[PDB]
Amino acid sequence: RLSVPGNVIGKGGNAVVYEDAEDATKVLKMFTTSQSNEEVTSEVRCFNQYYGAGSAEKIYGNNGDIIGIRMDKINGESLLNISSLPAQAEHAIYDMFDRLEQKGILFVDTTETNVLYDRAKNEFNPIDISSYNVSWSESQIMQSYHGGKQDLISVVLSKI
Ligand SMILES: Nc1ncnc2c1ncn2[C@@H]1O[C@H](COP(=O)(O)OP(=O)(O)NP(=O)(O)O)[C@@H](O)[C@H]1O
Ligand SMILES: [Mg+2]
Ligand SMILES: [Mg+2]
Ligand SMILES: [Mg+2]
Repeated sequence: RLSVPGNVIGKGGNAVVYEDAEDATKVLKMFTTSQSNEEVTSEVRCFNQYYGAGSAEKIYGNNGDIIGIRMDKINGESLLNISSLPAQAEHAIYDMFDRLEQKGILFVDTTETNVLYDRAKNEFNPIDISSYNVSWSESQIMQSYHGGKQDLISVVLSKI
């Protein structure tokens, strides 16, 4: 088939992520479990909203089914593996939420495996981005968003 995999970077319960062997700035997130079209579309849309146009695009099979996402390789080390951070990292995690929120994103999955720390730049970058939205009452979303944001901040601050 068309997309060419490099090394496996990692995986989760939804996908295996390969380097794109044809573009060193990209990764191929290939779904191992069924995703709804809306799920994938929002994931891609959010990644582009935060990282800019052309940051993410869907990968299709020859039958027109969504089978994955080709997206920017995000720089940095997983917070899951970090056991020490500089005092400046506190300002870095704050800045990340500020940036998301300024793009209209209320980051849902605020787990330590979903952000990377770029130590040279002192930047945290989110990997998989989805947003709370009204379709969840407003008051419930705010509580749930608050909880996640403060949890992730706690993870960071405790390494300082
Ligand atoms: N755009 C990216 N750039 C660099 N690494 C990535 C990128 N996307 C995913 N990864 C890596 O691939 C691993 C797995 O990604 P992913 O499929 O999103 O599973 P997960 O979110 O960590 N676990 P799960 O909650 O079960 O889906 C991550 O831990 C990252 O290391
Ligand atoms: Mg078809
Ligand atoms: Mg740990
Ligand atoms: Mg993920």
